[PDB]
Amino acid sequence: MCEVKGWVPTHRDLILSRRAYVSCDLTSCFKFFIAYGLSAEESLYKTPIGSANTLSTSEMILPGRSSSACFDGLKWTVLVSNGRDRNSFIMIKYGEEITDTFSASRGGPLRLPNSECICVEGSCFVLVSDGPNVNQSVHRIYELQNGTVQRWKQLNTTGINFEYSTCYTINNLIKCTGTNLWNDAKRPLLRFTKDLNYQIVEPCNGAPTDFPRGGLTTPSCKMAQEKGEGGIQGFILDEKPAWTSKTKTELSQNGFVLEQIPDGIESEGTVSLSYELFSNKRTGRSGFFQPKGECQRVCFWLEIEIQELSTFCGINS
Ligand SMILES: *[C@@H]1O[C@H](CO[C@@H]2O[C@@H](C)[C@@H](O)[C@@H](O)[C@@H]2O)[C@@H](O[C@@H]2O[C@H](CO)[C@@H](O)[C@H](O)[C@H]2NC(C)=O)[C@H](O[C@H]2O[C@@H](C)[C@@H](O)[C@@H](O)[C@@H]2O)[C@H]1NC(C)=O
Ligand SMILES: *[C@@H]1O[C@H](CO)[C@@H](O)[C@H](O)[C@H]1NC(C)=O
Ligand SMILES: *[C@@H]1O[C@H](CO)[C@@H](O)[C@H](O)[C@H]1NC(C)=O
Ligand SMILES: [Ca+2]
Repeated sequence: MCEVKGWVPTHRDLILSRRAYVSCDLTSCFKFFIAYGLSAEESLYKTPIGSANTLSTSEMILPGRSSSACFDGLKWTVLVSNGRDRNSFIMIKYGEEITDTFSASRGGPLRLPNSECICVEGSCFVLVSDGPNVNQSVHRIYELQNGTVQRWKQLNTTGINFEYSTCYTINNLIKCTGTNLWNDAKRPLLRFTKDLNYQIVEPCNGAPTDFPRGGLTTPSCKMAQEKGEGGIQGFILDEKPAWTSKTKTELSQNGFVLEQIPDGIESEGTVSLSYELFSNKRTGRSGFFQPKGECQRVCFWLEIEIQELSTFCGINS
């Protein structure tokens, strides 16, 4: 059908930025990011993908410290979190209007994933996390329409933590990669549908892809507990073939390696093809985005160190 058989690069008064990601409308793609100062408060800004982030090129959206954004074919849905603890909240804008809010249920802070949310046939889906401790975190999928919350589903994530969710959609399934900041150096995976049925699975190989992490181990569908605490946003293309991604080694954030696994992420993890990128550059967060115009496209963004996003897109059938 539409196997991803490789990846190619597609993009290579300054505002200081963190938690950036990419999202696209029908013609163009944007960097959404949290601006926290000037190369001489915290607010979601947006900039055309070809430009540097600067007061002249970047557009302020709303105050906040995490975010998500997605285009539904008609208008932008944007979410930001702000406030603290039990008074932490998320606000949502649809086009130019603020359309909804909700507050923390489990002690806060409310946290958005800092990757694009996923719109399918006018509904948009976003993962929201809550809870003050990574060892007792709560995660919900919120379904939106026109920037208004229609419903949500809290997930059973007992025994894991699922932060920094980065998601894509193929064939009206939505698939997200999580970062476990508590007790796993492998990345938890989420699969869900427009009806909010879902499955959470663990990679069954022996090569953890979080940073920090331990060394390689025997393949199994067990969690990789060694150096499981902490983590950084990243992605796994959860298809057949699957593709994993990680720093070159567990000792350094240099480099970025992509590995193709034809039998999928729940198999023993035999690699058929690998890439090595950015060999002597420090790399950071990574996540999915999907441009909008046969097979559905999938791309990824990656922080590189002065710290900028590069983007790569998948080549299909
Ligand atoms: C809530 O989920 C937990 C853990 O489920 C496992 O990890 C999840 C993140 C997800 O990936 C699931 O697909 C995984 O199974 C589950 O507890 C686990 O249940 C399995 C058996 O179904 C056990 O083998 C496993 O030891 C257990 N893990 C832990 C950490 O407790 C919960 O289901 C269950 O509660 C436990 C205490 C058992 O009594 C079990 O019979 C009961 O169904 C699940 N809670 C609910 C209400 O479904
Ligand atoms: C959860 O982690 C926190 C932070 O380190 C710790 O204070 C607490 O004891 C842990 N709680 C449980 C249930 O183990
Ligand atoms: C969303 O706006 C559309 C216009 O595209 C309208 O037809 C629809 O009823 C709205 N849906 C909700 C849930 O408000
Ligand atoms: Ca981890």
